[PDB]
Amino acid sequence: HWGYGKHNGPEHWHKDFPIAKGERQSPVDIDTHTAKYDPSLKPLSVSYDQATSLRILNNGHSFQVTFDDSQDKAVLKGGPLDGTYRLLQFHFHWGSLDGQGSEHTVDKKKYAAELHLVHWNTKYGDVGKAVQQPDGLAVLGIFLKVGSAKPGLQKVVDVLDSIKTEGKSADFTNFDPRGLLPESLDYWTYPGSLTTPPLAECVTWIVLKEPISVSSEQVLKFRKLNFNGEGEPEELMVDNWRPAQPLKNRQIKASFK
Ligand SMILES: C[C@]12CCc3c(ccc4cc(OS(N)(=O)=O)ccc34)[C@H]1CC[C@@H]2OS(N)(=O)=O
Ligand SMILES: [Zn+2]
Repeated sequence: HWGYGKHNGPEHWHKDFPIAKGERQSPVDIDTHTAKYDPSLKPLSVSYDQATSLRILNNGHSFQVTFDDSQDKAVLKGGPLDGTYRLLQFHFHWGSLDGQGSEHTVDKKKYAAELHLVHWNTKYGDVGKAVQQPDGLAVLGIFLKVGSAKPGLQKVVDVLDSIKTEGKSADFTNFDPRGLLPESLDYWTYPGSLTTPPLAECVTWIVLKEPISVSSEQVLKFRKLNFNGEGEPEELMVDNWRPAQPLKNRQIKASFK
């Protein structure tokens, strides 16, 4: 199956998932000089005070923290969105070196990692239905640069030892995702897709302008995770990012001048 290697990586995905060559694939390069300021865009509304994290999991291509989405506890609204979107999970993409790792780029600049907070539109009732809809998901994308440590990230970093290999999971309660947000909520937005298979074109992307800083010691801990399952040959989980895709007939809008 698919992965990020030489023989099963992103350039191969179209063979099993033909939508990989589709009209609204993600990620994309954000050209800051051709993005259009849109004054009709609302501020983002992020209501994460009641979030309930459940588990942390190595799924073989990333690690993810899952949330209880059986009620409107942690929701995203406003911005370009109509309706209420519930937080399902967050995960990261990162590189083998500090100069790469993000999926989106800004004027071709790559960041060391990218945080994705995945939300789904409650009018479709469950996330499985939402992924079949052009406005089913909203993913909030946050860039990571290497510099000062991010204290709100350390609890994630400290548990990664216990989910080193594919399929391992651990309890991960009482994590507050508000500790991961930058100071500003200025954003770009464009209609896009999931960046791993099934690559469905169901995502409103909201990409924040302001990156968060994390320390070299925090990101090095990401790079010690494993693609393989326990007892298999050891392949470090690095460079789990899809390269930028053609923008085609799409405009990127900015919430800020
Ligand atoms: C498990 C699923 C398929 C994949 C998937 C899902 C959710 C969020 C995802 C985020 C991803 O990453 S990203 N960079 O934000 O786009 C990549 C894949 C994602 C669910 C949605 C229901 C599918 O399950 S299913 N087909 O109904 O059985
Ligand atoms: Zn992602």
